[PDB]
Order: sequence, then C-alpha cells, then structure tokens
Amino acid sequence: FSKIKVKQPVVELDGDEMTRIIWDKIKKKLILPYLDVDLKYYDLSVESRDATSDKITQDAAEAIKKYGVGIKCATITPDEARVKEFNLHKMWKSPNGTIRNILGGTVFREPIVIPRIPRLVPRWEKPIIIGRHAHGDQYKATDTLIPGPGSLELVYKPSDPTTAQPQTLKVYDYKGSGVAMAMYNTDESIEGFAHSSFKLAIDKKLNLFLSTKNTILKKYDGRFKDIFQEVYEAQYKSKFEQLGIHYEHRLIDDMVAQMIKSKGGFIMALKNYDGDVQSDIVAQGFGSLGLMTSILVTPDGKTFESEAAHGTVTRHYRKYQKGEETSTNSIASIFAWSRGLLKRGELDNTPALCKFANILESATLNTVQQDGIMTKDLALACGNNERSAYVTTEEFLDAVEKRLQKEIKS
Amino acid sequence: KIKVKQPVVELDGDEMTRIIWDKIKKKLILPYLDVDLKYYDLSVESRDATSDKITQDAAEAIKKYGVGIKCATITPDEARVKEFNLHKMWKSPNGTIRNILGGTVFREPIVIPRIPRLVPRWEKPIIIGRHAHGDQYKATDTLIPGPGSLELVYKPSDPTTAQPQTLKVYDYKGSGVAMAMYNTDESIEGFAHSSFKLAIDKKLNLFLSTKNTILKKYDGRFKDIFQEVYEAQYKSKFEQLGIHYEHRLIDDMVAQMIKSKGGFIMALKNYDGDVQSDIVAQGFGSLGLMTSILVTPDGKTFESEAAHGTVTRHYRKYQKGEETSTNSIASIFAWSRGLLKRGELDNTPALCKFANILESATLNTVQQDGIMTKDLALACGNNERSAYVTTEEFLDAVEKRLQKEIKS
Ligand SMILES: NC(=O)c1ccc[n+]([C@@H]2O[C@H](COP(=O)([O-])OP(=O)(O)OC[C@H]3O[C@@H](n4cnc5c(N)ncnc54)[C@H](OP(=O)(O)O)[C@@H]3O)[C@@H](O)[C@H]2O)c1
Ligand SMILES: NC(=O)c1ccc[n+]([C@@H]2O[C@H](COP(=O)([O-])OP(=O)(O)OC[C@H]3O[C@@H](n4cnc5c(N)ncnc54)[C@H](OP(=O)(O)O)[C@@H]3O)[C@@H](O)[C@H]2O)c1
Repeated sequence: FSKIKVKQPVVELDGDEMTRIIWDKIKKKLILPYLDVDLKYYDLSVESRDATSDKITQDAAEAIKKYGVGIKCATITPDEARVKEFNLHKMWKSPNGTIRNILGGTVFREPIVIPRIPRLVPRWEKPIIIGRHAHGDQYKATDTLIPGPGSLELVYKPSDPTTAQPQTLKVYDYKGSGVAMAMYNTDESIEGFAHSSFKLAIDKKLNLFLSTKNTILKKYDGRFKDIFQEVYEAQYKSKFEQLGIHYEHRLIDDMVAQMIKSKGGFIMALKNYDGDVQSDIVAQGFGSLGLMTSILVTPDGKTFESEAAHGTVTRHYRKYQKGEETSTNSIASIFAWSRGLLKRGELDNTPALCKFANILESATLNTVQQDGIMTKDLALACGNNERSAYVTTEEFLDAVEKRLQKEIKS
Repeated sequence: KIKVKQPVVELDGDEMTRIIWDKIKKKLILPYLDVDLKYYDLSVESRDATSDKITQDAAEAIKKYGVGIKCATITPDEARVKEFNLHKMWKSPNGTIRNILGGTVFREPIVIPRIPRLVPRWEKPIIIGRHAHGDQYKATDTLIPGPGSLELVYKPSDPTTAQPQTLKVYDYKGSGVAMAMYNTDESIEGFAHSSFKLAIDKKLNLFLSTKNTILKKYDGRFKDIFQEVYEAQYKSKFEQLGIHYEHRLIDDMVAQMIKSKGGFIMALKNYDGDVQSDIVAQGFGSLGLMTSILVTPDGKTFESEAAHGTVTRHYRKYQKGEETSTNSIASIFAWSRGLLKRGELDNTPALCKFANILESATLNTVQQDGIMTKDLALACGNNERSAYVTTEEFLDAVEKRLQKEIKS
C-alpha cells in the first residue's frame, strides 16, 4: 500500500530475548509495510554490547541526541548469573541508565488503559504517570557501619573560600554501634527534572504534582519545591493556564493517599527513591506490565527515547527457546513505536505520520477492547485463565496486523 | 461486673474524637468493667497548661502499669499555635510517648466483609510496622552554595578500639543539596523484637523490606539484625504457629502487596513506613476502621489508639450545631485491643471475653443490623442520607447490641 515518508531518520535500539522476538514481528507486520523510514539501527543485545565493549550503547545515545527520537526494545541488565550465561567480559552497566544520563532528561512511565481490562484499583480509569528524578539521592549515596561510640559530621569544604564558606555539621553522637549514610543532589539536575516535567505535562494536557517530605527535610526537599516553583512561574504558568491545567507541590503523604483514592488522570513527579517504589505500586495497580509504557524527555524538549516499561520477559523467552507455547503481550512494545513515531511526526511537522501512529494504537487496543483477542496477562485480569480466553504471542500480533490493514484503508 | 486486675492508663484527647471517647467509656466500658482508670487529660489545653507535662506523666504511667488507651490528640503547628494561642509549638504527643516507651507502632485496618475496600481483593488486614527511630526524621540536611567537597567523618570516642572514617561523599561542580542520617543497632534490634512478637501474637507472616541492593551497608544492617534476632529467639515459635519471616526488596514487597488479598505484616524503615501506611489505609477504606498499637521490645508494654486524627472537619460541624456522622469503630477498638492486652497480661480470660464481644457487637451493628456512619455507607456506594446514621445514633446502636450480646 501507500507508504508515509518519514522525513527525519529514526533511531532504533534492538534488545534481546523475548522482546527482541516480538520487536522483529512488530516491525515487519506493523511498521515497515506503511512507512518509508530510515532506521539508524543499533543492536543493544547483550551479545552485541559485550562485543563492542558496550560502545554501541553510547553510540546509540549519541545517535538519539543527533536525530531526536529513539525507539528502544527491552535489554538485559547483566548481573552475576548473566556474566556466566553469555560469557561476558564483565557486568556491564544497564544500557537504560547509560543512555538516560547521556541524554539528560527524565523518564515518565504511563500505563495504557483498556476499559475491558479491570485494574486492581478498579476506580482508576485514567493513567497516572510517574516521573522519576534518577540523579543521585540514595542511588549514589555513601553508607557505612559505625563500630562504636563517636561523633558523625558532614563536612563541606568549598573549592573557592572567597565566595562560599565551609560547613561542618554535627550529625549524631553514637552511644553504641550502628549505621550512617550521606547523599547529595544538585540544582542543575533538579532544574532539568522540573523543565522535563512541565513540558510533558503540557504535551499530555495533564495536571502535574510534585511530591516531597519538605516538612522534615526542610532544606533538601525544600530545594526541589523551590526550584520547581521558580521554573514554573518564570516559564510555564501562562502555558499551563491556557490549557486549563495546574501545577502544585503536595506532601508525599497526602499525594500518595489522594492517588489511590482518585480515578487517575494526572502526573506525579517524584524523587529518585519515591519514583522507584511508587512506579512499581502504580504499575501493579493498573495491572499487567504489558500495558506499561515509558518516554524519556529532555529539558529542552527536543530529544526523546521511547520504550516499553517492562523487561525482556526472560521467563517467556525460556519457553520460546524450547518451542513451548507463550502468551507475551506486545502492546507496550507497539506503543514504544507509536509514541516514538508520534514524537517524530511532531518534530518534523508531518501530520501524516502522527495520524498513522494514532491508528496503530487504535488498531492495537480495539483488538482487545472490541474483538476480545488478548494474551494471558490480560485475560487474568478478567478472571479467565481457560486456554480459550487468551491467545498466543504470535496469534495476538496476527490479530492486530489484520486489524491495522483494515483501519488503514481510511 | 468484670474485675480488671491491673490499672488501665487512659489518655483523653481533643476535638471530635474527645466527644466520642466520653460516650464510649460511659456507654460501652464503665457499665461492664470494674476498672481503675489512671486518667490523663491530653487535650491541647491541658498540654499547653502543663507545658506538655501531662504527656510525659502519661507515658511514664503506661510504662508503669503496662497498657494505655489513647484518644486522638492535636499535634501543634504554626496554625494551631495561633488557634489556641499556644505558648510553644509542642511536639507530637504520640512521638513523645513513643520515645519514653521505646517500642514500634503497628497499623492494622479493621476489615468488615460487607464493606468493600478500594483495592477489592484485600479481605485480610495488611499491618504496617514503622521503625520511627530516625533516618530522614533525625537527619541533618543543608544547601551547598557551590563547588567544593563533601565528606562523612567519624571520630571514635576510643581511638584504641575503633578506627576513624573520612569518606568522600561527593565533589560538587555546582550548587546543590546535602544530607546525612543515621540509625543504631540498638533501635534496629528493638524494632526487630517488637515486629516478631506482633507477628506471633497476630499469627501472621512477617516481611521486612529494604533497599539492601543499593544501600548495601545501611539496609543490609536491618536485614542481618532481623535474621540474627529471628534465629536467636523467634524461629521455633514461628515454626510452631505455621508463620514465616522473610526479607524482601521493597520493589518486590510493594508489588506483591497490591496483588495480594492481604493477610500479613510488613515491617518498614521510618520513611517507607510513613508513606506505605497511608497507601494501605486508603486501600482498605475509611480511616474510621484504622487501628494501631505501640509494642515495646520486651513485649510487656502497649499503647492502643485509633489510627486516625481528631476529625477536625467534623468537629466544626459539631460546633455549628450541625449533625455529624463520625465513625467511632476505630476508637472503640482502641479500647477493646487495649483491654485485650490488659487481660492477656493479667491472665483474666473474663476481660478478654468482654473485649471480643465488644468488637463483635460493634462490627455486627454494621455487618448485620446494617447501621453505619456516612463514611461506610459511601464505601458501599450508598450516597443517600437515609443510608447512614449520626455519630451518636451509631453509638446508641452498638450500646443496645452490646447489651444483647452480653446477655449470653
Ligand atoms: N531494558 C529495560 O527497559 C528493562 C527493564 C526491566 C528489566 N529488564 C531486564 O529484563 C530481564 C528480565 O527482567 P524481569 O525478570 O523483571 O522480567 P520482566 O521483563 O520485567 O517481566 C517480569 C514478569 O512480568 C510479566 N510480564 C512482563 N512483561 C510482560 C508482557 N509483555 N507480557 C506478558 N507478561 C509480561 C511476566 O510474568 P509471568 O512470568 O508470570 O508471565 C514476566 O515474567 C532482566 O535482564 C532485567 O534486567 C530490562
Ligand atoms: N493522635 C493521633 O493519632 C493523630 C493522628 C493523625 C492526626 N492527628 C491530628 O488531627 C489533626 C489533623 O486532622 P486531619 O486533618 O488529619 O483529619 P483526620 O482526623 O486525620 O481525618 C481526615 C478525614 O478523614 C475522614 N475521617 C477520619 N476519621 C474519621 C472517622 N472516624 N469517621 C469518619 N470519617 C473520618 C474524614 O474525611 P471527610 O471530611 O471526607 O468526612 C476526615 O475529615 C491535627 O491535630 C493532627 O495532629 C492526630
């Protein structure tokens, strides 16, 4: 059929295991037949990474920065058993972290809602998006064991004693053995977090809430609150008002409670640790990870990386490897493509592309909603594990493919 | 009447909960028990009138006789200081009591089958234990104006038995923020003992959650101490009861928690305990069915109270002569749970029986008689005025049912 010309190159990052499998199928059956796009391919499989000494990972990030918009497949984050499983030169760092830090920007997780599929928190009918500040609180902290009595201090010595002054803060006086830890964060990173959060809220046309425990951590957390407020008043307030959306700081205690009581439909910006823990809570609350997507947004709002929020689905890959039946959800991976192409269409002002992206999504979701064709993970939420309620990994892709063709005739 | 061997320490509170507290004592307690109630008025006024001294006297008394029954109290803050013209912004009475008694607070929701929960699958209590000693809650934080180094420095009292430590935390290339916190093996060990005794008492599985994958030393310490404490005194008891202890990464626990049907205990570090307690409570429904107990390491001192506040919004209406529908179930349980502990300690099976009948009468007023306050009716999808009853009407109903229940 007629192909849509994609003006700017799209960066594609291949992953491994199960997702690598459905990725190739999604491409040939759902993308390549309708678009004339130039894909800058970067293989991020563990095998490819271990070979290039993890260089392709960096090269891929650079590519995304250069062209704007990357579309990524889940990848394996090597650990102990992984190093032996593939005979790696060493436990490489998670490609997700390496790319995220190279591009700057923040990651926002968004669940896809399908009416027909109940949520564990049934009241949730609209997505609750979680943005996580992944810079350096507890994830870059220094912790140790205090052996016995003594004093603990936080000491800061400025590189320039003329403008700033030294700090020597008393933390605690141990009367026995125990534990200690110190962490940091910077104005620069927090500022990017704010910018990335406001731009996504504008794009999504959703209310934005920042959560901290500023009542306790008066300075530390207070810092996040002040920078968001400052960045807001100066560059986004007027834009939030035109759309009818609002920004607001809320105590993590209140936000968290108001969150599970709501019906959803808004964005929560959170600090490293809260974002980590709350993302797992929200995802599970909506249901299957097969419906959790994610988008990386930079402060300048010119660079994006699109990828499913779940992993390589290793357990399903073990079955696949033996020829055993699998029911893996391809929905999130498909949306990695549609959301990435959508951004591609927006930056190049190519409505044609944007239109196709919304059609791919519609075809995908109506397959479940209207036709009732779905994978096991989805059927489980309905209370139907009978091998007649769900369909196989490939059967689902076949269904959406057929549906796309139909909905594409206009 | 039923004779309560040891004295029960009673702390009175403020606003709406103070109102229901007096009606409860007089209608559901005093008529059936011959108990010596050591009374302590912990209202905002009483506290500000004694420079917060009754608070301490109260805790000391709980420490003396064992169990305490407390009414929700007002925690001073900028706003409250102007409202009552408080001399000083007195700190949380719960905190002060917690410090004197040591011990850990466990939040347990009351599940009434007829009343739906927001997380529909939760049909069994999910109890959260909070280590409220001090991580972020006793940390020192500061702003960092610009480029410079940041270090953690430890100097031992006896540089003969311990080595000093000077760890590079970070080199700022720009302005930012810094923070440091601590915890002690002592409190962690206390936190462990209380958790285990509560699991044994409730006969439920116990789970400890941390981020020991990132905070290898700090959180690995909680893990190791709990394990040590577990094997040192509770493993066999757990084995006899058929319950299990386990450490879980917070990421896994929380995901598992929301996917479960409830029925277990989660011991959490200070911060997670705080945030997760609010999630769990809201998942079950009204804060009106939320209870809590303070449990000391030795397992001989308890403080029972509603897990909710003074219900200020409802108090104003009460002030304007307007009708109210405040759920008193949680307050009544504060009495029942406390009295149950009193009996367990005094080996007074009679007191324990009363306690269980008071809880049966209360809950059945809702489950069978269909008499409930507004919060519960709303949870049932009933938004009609005729669907619920007033604060006093509900108490009147429990009172009547209690009399019938006691008959046999
Ligand atoms: N690159 C990334 O973005 C990323 C993110 C996270 C993890 N990972 C990596 O992925 C590998 C495996 O991680 P993991 O053990 O957490 O597996 P996972 O891919 O995170 O999935 C865990 C489980 O969730 C369910 N699930 C996830 N996606 C599904 C889908 N699309 N359809 C149906 N069910 C789905 C399955 O449960 P059932 O087995 O019960 O069906 C699956 O076993 C590891 O190397 C990990 O580091 C990569
Ligand atoms: N002593 C304690 O353990 C304790 C604990 C928490 C707070 N406090 C104190 O309480 C004051 C702040 O209160 P707050 O703003 O947190 O309000 P709250 O007393 O915590 O209750 C907030 C809302 O939850 C619902 N609710 C709570 N208890 C209920 C009940 N028994 N029956 C029916 N509905 C109930 C009501 O919502 P609707 O308005 O929708 O009816 C109520 O307005 C401060 O003095 C604070 O220090 C004390």
